[PDB]
Amino acid sequence: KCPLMVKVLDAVRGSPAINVAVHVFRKAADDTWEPFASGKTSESGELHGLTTEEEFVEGIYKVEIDTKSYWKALGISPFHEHAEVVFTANDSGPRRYTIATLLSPYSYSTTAVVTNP
Amino acid sequence: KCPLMVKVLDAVRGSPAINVAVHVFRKAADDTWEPFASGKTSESGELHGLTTEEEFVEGIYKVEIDTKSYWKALGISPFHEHAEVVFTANDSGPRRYTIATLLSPYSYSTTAVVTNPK
Ligand SMILES: N[C@@H](Cc1cc(I)c(Oc2cc(I)c(O)c(I)c2)c(I)c1)C(=O)O
Ligand SMILES: N[C@@H](Cc1cc(I)c(Oc2cc(I)c(O)c(I)c2)c(I)c1)C(=O)O
Repeated sequence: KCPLMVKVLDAVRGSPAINVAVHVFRKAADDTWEPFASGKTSESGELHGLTTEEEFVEGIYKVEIDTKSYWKALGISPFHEHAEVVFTANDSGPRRYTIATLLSPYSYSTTAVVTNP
Repeated sequence: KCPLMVKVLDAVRGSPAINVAVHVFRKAADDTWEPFASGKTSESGELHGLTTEEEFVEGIYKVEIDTKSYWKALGISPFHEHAEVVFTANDSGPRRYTIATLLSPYSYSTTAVVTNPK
């Protein structure tokens, strides 16, 4: 059981975006962002096992993807410092969240797939 | 003569996203986000006149678009709290920046168009 999954693709090369740093944060009571989990995407551009059902309670989360580092390593000058995804996790809706982001030097697209499957 | 322009479109209705709130921040000397400019998109889904060439110095800027309020006003409970765009501006001299964002309830796409003053 994996409640939160992250997927990153490269629109320049038509490949998974590998070894991309991802930091997850949870909004705290003082309105500040508290480190929650982190990792680097795998050979398939994915990051799993960030959290468990027990720890993933309702609240506001921020997913930060270090896109600038990724492009620099390819020798490409990017526009964005990073890509950020801020959302509320609600117990009402589906239980699994997939955050998928597509990267270009000057653009990114992000989508969420929320399922019970 | 307008160094920072914001354009927002609606992918569900195929139209400009009107009355969208936009807040711009600049990273301060102490690593905090200081208020820089704000406005609402017009009928054309555009926001102009946020700043001048003079005030828009080199720095790290954050454009925050209030997408949650936009969707809620339409009857939709969207996924994201807001759309945020963070970038370094003018570090090799003055440029003109257009930040364009396309909205759907569970997805958004953002692109930048950067040009060298005419
Ligand atoms: N191995 C993982 C990888 C994976 C997940 C998704 I979700 C996906 O689908 C999209 C579609 C679009 I359009 C995007 O911009 C993006 I990013 C992802 C793709 I490709 C691959 C898995 O299959 O388990
Ligand atoms: N008057 C301003 C307004 C304007 C800018 C852009 I840039 C643009 O083009 C796109 C293309 C895609 I694809 C998008 O998802 C989005 I949002 C905008 C359009 I139409 C209009 C100008 O022309 O200066």
